[PDB]
Amino acid sequence: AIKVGAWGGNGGSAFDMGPAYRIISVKIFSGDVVDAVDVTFTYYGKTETRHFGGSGGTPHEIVLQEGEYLVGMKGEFGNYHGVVVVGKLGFSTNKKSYGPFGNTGGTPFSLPIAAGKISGFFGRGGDFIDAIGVYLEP
Amino acid sequence: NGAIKVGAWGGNGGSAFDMGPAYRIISVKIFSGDVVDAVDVTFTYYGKTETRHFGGSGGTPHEIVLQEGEYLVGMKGEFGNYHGVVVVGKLGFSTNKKSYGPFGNTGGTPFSLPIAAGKISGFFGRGGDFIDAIGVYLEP
Ligand SMILES: [Zn+2]
Repeated sequence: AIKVGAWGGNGGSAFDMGPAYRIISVKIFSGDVVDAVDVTFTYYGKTETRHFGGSGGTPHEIVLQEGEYLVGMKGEFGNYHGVVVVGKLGFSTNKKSYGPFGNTGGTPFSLPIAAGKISGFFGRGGDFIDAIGVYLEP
Repeated sequence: NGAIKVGAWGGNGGSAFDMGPAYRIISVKIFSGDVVDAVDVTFTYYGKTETRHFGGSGGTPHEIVLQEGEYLVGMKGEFGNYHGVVVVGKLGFSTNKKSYGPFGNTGGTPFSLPIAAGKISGFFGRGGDFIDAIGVYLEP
């Protein structure tokens, strides 16, 4: 299985949501900085939820359809009052293109998947979403 | 043909190239000056061992020799406007042993691909006078 990343800092303890059969929705909580993310997905028969990061920020739901896939991830990670975190996080599907969300510029990164799909998340979480990473599969 | 391709980072100018996946990247040669001109990639395809010639002519050659059991596990660089043309201006690779580059002297909007689990098995992207964009095939 393929993992790229993670982009960001080192704060907090790690997470590894593992590959899903299909991502159903990603909800991104952001303010100044990207606080957190919610991923709902099917998993070997079971509809399953995980939350990544801390509380608060305004949420924005990315809802994935039948044909709709996570095909790209762009964001900027910077240093926010003493802590290196995801300042802006954005996603794109084969149908639309979301965000990015968050108001703290920094060192950017883009991950455009020309062939394949994002199907997982592994990273590090704190009071804000410290660093995010992706499981890739075709 | 269950391929994972991520990229390409850079411009939109210039003709496309795609070396597919390989069985074994043998050696990569980056041609660079101010910018990244080019990349020569030698690899074993199926039976035979070709080398493909992507990018331009100029700059100095840079030869990343690979040992048996050394894999490309990371690519980073920057891309920017260089004489009215957006090309990759920096580029750097890192294997499970050593970490090569960066080559080229021009800076711009940066990119990074740290591979936590997996490896680089072939390039795609766009060429011309310099390399405008470079992409990459992934496999575990
Ligand atoms: Zn050549």
